[PDB]
Amino acid sequence: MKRQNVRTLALIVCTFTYLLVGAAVFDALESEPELIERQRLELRQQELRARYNLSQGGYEELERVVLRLKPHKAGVQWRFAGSFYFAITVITTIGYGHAAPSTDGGKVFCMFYALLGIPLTLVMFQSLGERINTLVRYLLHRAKDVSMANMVLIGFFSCISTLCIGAAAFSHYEHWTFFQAYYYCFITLTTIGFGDYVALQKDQALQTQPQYVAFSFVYILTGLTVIGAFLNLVVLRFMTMNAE
Amino acid sequence: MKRQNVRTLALIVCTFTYLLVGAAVFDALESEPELIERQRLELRQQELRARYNLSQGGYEELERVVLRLKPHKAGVQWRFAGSFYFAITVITTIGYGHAAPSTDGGKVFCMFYALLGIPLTLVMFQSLGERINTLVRYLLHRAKDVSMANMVLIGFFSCISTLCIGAAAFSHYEHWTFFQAYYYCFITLTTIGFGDYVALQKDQALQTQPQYVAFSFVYILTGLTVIGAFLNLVVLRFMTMNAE
Ligand SMILES: CC(C)CCC[C@@H](C)[C@H]1CC[C@H]2[C@@H]3CC=C4C[C@@H](OC(=O)CCC(=O)O)CC[C@]4(C)[C@H]3CC[C@]12C
Ligand SMILES: CC(C)CCC[C@@H](C)[C@H]1CC[C@H]2[C@@H]3CC=C4C[C@@H](OC(=O)CCC(=O)O)CC[C@]4(C)[C@H]3CC[C@]12C
Ligand SMILES: CC(C)CCC[C@@H](C)[C@H]1CC[C@H]2[C@@H]3CC=C4C[C@@H](OC(=O)CCC(=O)O)CC[C@]4(C)[C@H]3CC[C@]12C
Ligand SMILES: CC(C)CCC[C@@H](C)[C@H]1CC[C@H]2[C@@H]3CC=C4C[C@@H](OC(=O)CCC(=O)O)CC[C@]4(C)[C@H]3CC[C@]12C
Ligand SMILES: [K+]
Ligand SMILES: [K+]
Ligand SMILES: [K+]
Repeated sequence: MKRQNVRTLALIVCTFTYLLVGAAVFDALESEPELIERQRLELRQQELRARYNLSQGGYEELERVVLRLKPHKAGVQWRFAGSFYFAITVITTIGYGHAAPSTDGGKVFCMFYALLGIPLTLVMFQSLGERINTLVRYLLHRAKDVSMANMVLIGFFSCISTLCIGAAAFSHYEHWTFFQAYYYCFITLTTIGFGDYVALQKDQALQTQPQYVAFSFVYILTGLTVIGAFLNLVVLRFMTMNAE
Repeated sequence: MKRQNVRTLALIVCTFTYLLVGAAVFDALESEPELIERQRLELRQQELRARYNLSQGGYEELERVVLRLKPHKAGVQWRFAGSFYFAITVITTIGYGHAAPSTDGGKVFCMFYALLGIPLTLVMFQSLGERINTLVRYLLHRAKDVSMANMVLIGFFSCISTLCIGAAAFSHYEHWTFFQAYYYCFITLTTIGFGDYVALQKDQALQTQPQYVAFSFVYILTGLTVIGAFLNLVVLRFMTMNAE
């Protein structure tokens, strides 16, 4: 049929238009502040290097050392709590990359672990999302017909709710501002996970605050379920339509 | 029906067993080398600090400067080529996070850009994956019936092929070893994207090698399509089954 091919080319051309707009806007927003801050740091580098009479080779070596110690500033991060947090970020595909396997054996196992883990996790969050959509239909009917205008509204406000209570929690535990914590929540639950903000890294929380570690694992696995129950409603309505 | 609830609880219990096994294996693999390397770097820190008679406060300030210059070692990364690469890593949800929005305005726009972009990209890769699955069915029939034992085999070897030719390309352009380039390919195309290995960062490639930038964008968007056409075959067979 022609319809599927027209829809495919409409989606490809739309996606490349969306990328060219995104690239233009991010460049217009960020490429000047980047140059300003780079000039400022290139100045402060020479200021401190002169202030401590540091040889260029010595600065190069100190840079290499600091850039290798950058992750170990988190304290120990490979331990059972932190290995569970890593496994979460692998199979959910968040992948912050603050912890990443250092040995070749850890890399090979990480590859097989993701290989079997990601399908299984997609099938879990699909099944559980469809269960909670059915529950929402049932309870909304008991409160009365039900229509997409109600289901999508309840899904949308359930997402906005889980973002707000995530930002409220993390801006209290991590002392980020509310906007920073809300950004971290959004970037985690879409599974983008840049890793510029990462929870559990301060104050040895991975071995010191089991209640907060538990909260963060439950929040990640719950918010991903609510987002999955929203994509299950709003996107799988359209994606499988080629099979029609 | 009971079946959907039994399947949901079987998937939840399976996922938590899979996490507890993953956490145990990663801890057993990595938590000793971490402590060894941390001891080695804590030694080398004091060695160089003494070798350059560096005050502890001066070391703290040099550490702060180096840790802020760490990304700007990539040269300019917010420019049109690098903003297109960023937009790719946002809407595909790879999110390496080597570039991440520095201003609050770039963060707000990044949030709305992901919000509209990720559904659209899932629907694109679904539609295009189902088209190439239909093409594989058609051509395999022309080469003759067709069965899942053939379709899944061809999908699997198409994935292994795109990983091998990705590793072969990147281990040549980036001078990573083959295993490192294969790891980077696998971690990109599953969209985990830790960001410990990232392409295009060396030698100002973003403004110096348009042919290699083009290759990398085409490889990312093609390999994601082939992986999408594989999940479309092997997982959407099972995920929607709750709707049965
Ligand atoms: C998560 C919330 C906040 C946003 C959700 C957005 C998506 C549900 C939208 C964004 C872009 C939309 C797509 C944009 C373009 C098209 C092509 C359109 O097909 C045609 O125009 C051709 C039809 C034919 O030839 O038969 C079908 C709907 C579809 C897939 C849309 C389906 C719904 C999408 C994925
Ligand atoms: C969503 C429903 C159906 C289940 C919810 C289960 C959670 C309440 C469980 C699942 C995994 C558990 C975690 C698994 C491992 C750990 C590590 C454990 O030890 C440490 O954090 C100290 C460091 C170390 O032990 O090496 C503390 C409890 C904690 C966070 C657990 C807290 C409770 C969690 C989050
Ligand atoms: C990408 C390649 C290399 C690996 C693909 C793996 C998946 C296709 C597998 C991994 C785990 C599997 C799931 C493991 C357990 C179950 C529960 C099973 O349901 C029951 O056991 C209960 C049935 C009922 O109560 O009716 C249905 C299949 C399912 C979803 C499986 C579907 C197929 C999955 C997702
Ligand atoms: C998959 C099929 C259907 C379409 C394939 C399209 C590609 C061949 C296009 C899409 C976007 C293009 C890129 C968009 C932007 C740029 C930046 C441009 O400029 C630079 O890299 C220099 C830096 C600067 O311009 O600021 C060089 C070409 C390049 C990599 C383009 C190369 C060709 C690309 C990858
Ligand atoms: K990611
Ligand atoms: K990352
Ligand atoms: K992802």
